[PDB]
Amino acid sequence: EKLVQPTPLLLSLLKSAGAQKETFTMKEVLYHLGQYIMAKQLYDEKQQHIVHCSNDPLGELFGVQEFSVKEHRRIYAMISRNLVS
Ligand SMILES: CC(C)(C)C[C@@H]1N[C@@H](C(=O)Nc2ccc(C(N)=O)cc2)[C@H](c2cccc(Cl)c2F)[C@]12C(=O)Nc1cc(Cl)ccc12
Repeated sequence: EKLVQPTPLLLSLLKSAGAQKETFTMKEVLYHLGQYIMAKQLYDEKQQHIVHCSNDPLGELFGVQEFSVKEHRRIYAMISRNLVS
């Protein structure tokens, strides 16, 4: 029931992926980032479950060359870096 507010940088990525508003449930943020990841071809299905983002804006906001989509605690933390409230 908590609505979070992406920073301007993260918000721009979400909107490029099709997001329409300025605040979101965490589930919505994860959904739009999933769409962003697929749009930028950072993830290949049925391989190692790795997001490869070293050359993408996402890599900087998160701070990585890659991460596993199974590392959910880490992903929540990397998203949290990019929230206002
Ligand atoms: C990269 C794809 C697959 C397009 C989306 C990812 N699929 C979700 C996922 O967990 N995929 C997955 C795929 C395959 C297997 C397997 N074969 O064992 C296990 C897990 C993952 C996720 C869901 C819910 C909470 C979190 Cl924190 C999360 F990271 C997932 C998601 O739903 N959104 C999201 C956003 C970021 Cl930044 C990063 C990641 C996502």
